[PDB]
Amino acid sequence: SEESQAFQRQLTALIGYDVTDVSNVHDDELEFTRRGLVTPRMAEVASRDPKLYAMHPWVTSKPLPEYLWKKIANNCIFIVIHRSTTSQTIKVSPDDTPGAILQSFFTKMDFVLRVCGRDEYLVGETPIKNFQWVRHCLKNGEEIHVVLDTPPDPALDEVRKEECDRKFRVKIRGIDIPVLPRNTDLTVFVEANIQHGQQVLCQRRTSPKPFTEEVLWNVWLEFSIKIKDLPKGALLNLQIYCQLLYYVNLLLIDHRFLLRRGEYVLHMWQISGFNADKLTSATNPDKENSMSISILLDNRAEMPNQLRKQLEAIIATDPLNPLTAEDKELLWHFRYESLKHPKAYPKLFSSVKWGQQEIVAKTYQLLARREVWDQSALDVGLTMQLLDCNFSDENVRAIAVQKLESLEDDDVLHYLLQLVQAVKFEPYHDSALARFLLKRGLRNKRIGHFLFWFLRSEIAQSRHYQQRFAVILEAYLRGCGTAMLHDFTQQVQVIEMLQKVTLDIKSLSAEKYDVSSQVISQLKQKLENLQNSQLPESFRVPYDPGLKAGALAIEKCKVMASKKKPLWLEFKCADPTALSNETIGIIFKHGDDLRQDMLILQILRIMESIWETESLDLCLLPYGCISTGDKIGMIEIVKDATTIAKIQQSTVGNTGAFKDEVLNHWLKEKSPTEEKFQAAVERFVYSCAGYCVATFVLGIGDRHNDNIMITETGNLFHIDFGHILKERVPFVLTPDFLFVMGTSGKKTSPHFQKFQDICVKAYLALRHHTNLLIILFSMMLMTGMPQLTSKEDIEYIRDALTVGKNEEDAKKYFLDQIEVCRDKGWTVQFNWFLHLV
Ligand SMILES: Cc1cc([C@@H](C)Nc2ccccc2C(=O)O)c2nc(N3CCOCC3)cc(=O)n2c1
Repeated sequence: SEESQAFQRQLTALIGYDVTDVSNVHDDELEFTRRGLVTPRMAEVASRDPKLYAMHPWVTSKPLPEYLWKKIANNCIFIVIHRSTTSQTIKVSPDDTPGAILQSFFTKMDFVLRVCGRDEYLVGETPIKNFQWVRHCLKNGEEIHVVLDTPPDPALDEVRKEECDRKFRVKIRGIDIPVLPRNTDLTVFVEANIQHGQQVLCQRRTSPKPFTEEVLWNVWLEFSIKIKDLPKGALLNLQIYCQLLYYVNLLLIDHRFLLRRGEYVLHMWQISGFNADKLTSATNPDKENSMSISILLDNRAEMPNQLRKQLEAIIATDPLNPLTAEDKELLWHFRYESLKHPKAYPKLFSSVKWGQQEIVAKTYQLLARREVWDQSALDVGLTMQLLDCNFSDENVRAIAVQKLESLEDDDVLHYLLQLVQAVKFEPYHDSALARFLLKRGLRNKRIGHFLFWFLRSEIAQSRHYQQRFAVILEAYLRGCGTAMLHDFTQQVQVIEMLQKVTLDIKSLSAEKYDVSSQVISQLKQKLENLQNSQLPESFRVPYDPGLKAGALAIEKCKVMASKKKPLWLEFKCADPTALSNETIGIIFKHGDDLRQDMLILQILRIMESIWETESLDLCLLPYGCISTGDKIGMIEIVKDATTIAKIQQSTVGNTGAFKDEVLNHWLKEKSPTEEKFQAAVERFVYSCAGYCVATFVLGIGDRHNDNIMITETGNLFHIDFGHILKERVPFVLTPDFLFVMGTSGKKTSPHFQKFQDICVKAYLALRHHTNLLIILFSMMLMTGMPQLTSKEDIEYIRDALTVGKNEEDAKKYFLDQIEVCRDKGWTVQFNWFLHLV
């Protein structure tokens, strides 16, 4: 139908890529997947409670922490219910369900409890203590304000219903580049590799022929591998060395479990400055400039003491610890003892010779047991381990996705970005994970909204992965409901408008520190033009979907004084039932790859949760950040917060003569009462402690004081992770923060002891989750950090988390790092001034 011809055009402008376009495919995988995702989509769309879906309640089954129980020592929670002008508080029990509170209001002289200023609803059979918004207010000191109004109409959420034994051979015909002049002429060869998860089964090279705009070889390359022994997921990697220049991959076994046959003219990817993009089945879509390759395909006793100890020692080691042939052969001979240990699964599966039909068959016999694994307690770090680059077998990856299914939505939101990025390591487009991300995305609207923006960030930036993600985004968009589709349409239109403004203002400026009347007057009218008839009355905040934003506070909107020129935007809340007059502030910044900030902030949310398990609150501010396109995106504005450099440049001014007192003076200056300075010193102890631990672990500690911020309420925090991703420091700890602690160079004050206590308590709390942190880090680098990728680049986390060593040797190592910051004082800080200024 014609209505389906415009619907698809809506999906295309939403996705930012055309899913129907067959100009850059050599097979029907993407279309077959588009057709294959209709089943799991409808298996959720036509399976979800329309009432709870429309209301999207945010709940958690996790225990309320020791610190959050300290806020309610009276066993009573106060909730303020509002209708119009009337507002009366209720003495509610922590275990009281929304319905129990609904009747406790009717009795105290059809409707649903909606949050004030937020598109959030406190509904469903859950106690009020087990709500994320309630736990937020209890952590910040806010009162739980709610509106009495009718439930959201599920009719708005309607979905538009749709619908042998011979050795492997490869003939390398030749290579053709239209234009090569950039470097001095040398020789060239092709390296055809048969791989199954970063592991080469065999390698065959061509003879070196001279580098020309067309190099013909016509050589048949016979491999050591037989056609029967080729595993599903086997990826023929074609490489070019002058020393690597061009890579390309072809899935020897296809999506229908068929060996690839025929003539293929593959457009290859170049190298600029191991890597997730290096594994792509997708060809280069820019056929005019790219190098192509022409190829042709026509084809029961138990263990002794010391061995059990040897095996147990192997399972013990961190994910990064490599395995010798001895270790691998050990794991394999004692398969069944290794199967009895779930922590051995990532190591046992790396001991499989996948280029052996017989060994794979034995591996599949082991997977049939699964009893130990299926009954084992879910380990996210072990589940993620089996979903990485080192695992290409579908049935191996399925057991990880099987173990994932148990997660509550809250934990799905916790690991979403890392799971979204893990799709990059999948051999085929349609996968158990891709189907899992889709199911969960349609079951809840919060996962849905964030799944949309995560897929979109990569679609409008990655040529290597735009096509596959696009197929998964369409699948979601084709079942999210008319309302969400309407919402994303607004959001995108607004982001597109505001990115236009950002670049225009970036162009209308020269690198130097200026802020000339011309740029300020232009910015004023630029926004004024879009305010009147371009941007709608209300758009949803992508980083915080609870919040709806209205009109711009033009008089509050600015542009940075320095080289990057990002816009500082401010918006009024679209909700007239809001608790305050607090604006919605956004930063739009071009130059820095905000995908790197996203990953660091998502790990920061993880660390916070890990700390919660050992009842620690490190006052971290993982502010919202979404990458929208190439070297551009949004940043959430943390209210009434200033850079550390600005607090130093106020009393002093553009000098390295950093006076330690200025910081505490600012804290007492911005405090209305003495109690408000006491709460500010408390917030500073945790916030400084958390960010010291968090940064050192992630090896992003040595930072310039301009890239560290602080609030009027004492909460200190790190910023701009994109630009960072000799004399050195492990992290940031200078005498200015130390003065607030109460130390005059050499002192062990009551607040610096508190910091020293917390820091080791937090570092060890993260050591109880070593294998998880190591995986998330290893994955973060492979999927988000191009320059930060090699064996030695990933191996940083081991030394930082002090792998192998005891709690005593760990306690020592971290406090020694605090001392490195104390020995240096301001030496690396002044060095920043020589490079920056
Ligand atoms: C490079 C740069 C710069 C800034 C800010 C501090 N600087 C500005 C950004 C935009 C407009 C004006 C300024 C200003 O320098 O006053 C900045 N602010 C961030 N925010 C984190 C959340 O709290 C609000 C701040 C985050 C970030 O990555 N930033 C990066």
